[PDB]
Amino acid sequence: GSNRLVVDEAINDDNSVVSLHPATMEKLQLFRGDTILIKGKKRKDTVCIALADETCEEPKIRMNKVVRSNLRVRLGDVISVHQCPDVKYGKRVHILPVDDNLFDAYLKPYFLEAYRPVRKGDLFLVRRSVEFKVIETDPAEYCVVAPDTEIFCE
Repeated sequence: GSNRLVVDEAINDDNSVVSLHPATMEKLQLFRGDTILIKGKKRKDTVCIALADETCEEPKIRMNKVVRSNLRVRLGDVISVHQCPDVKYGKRVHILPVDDNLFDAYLKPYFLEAYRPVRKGDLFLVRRSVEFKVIETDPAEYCVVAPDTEIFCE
């Protein structure tokens, strides 16, 4: 059908997850847990994991604040989504602590077996809680974090 969706508040705060009514999912030929590149404003864009959600309105998409900012979109704006099958797991992900191993007393937990999707330039949070700017990825665009991925930053 249409690939444009009206932004809405998320109940789940996982910075890697957006939610879509299950009709919307199937109209876009998405499966639970797939990876979609959602296009935002100022030509920003991110990769997320798509969960189905009966509480989400069809012409909408539930996404948390960390995503919103990464897409620079307010509650009530209009994103577009895309199938992103070309993604593979990662090798070198560089993560600069924005606010300025104890580095990995926050970061290793957040990525442990989580298999989270990363895009060059994202900002994200880990619960005290810290923000992190992925300033380097191995495919230079987007990559997932397998248990053999290198988080070679403080």
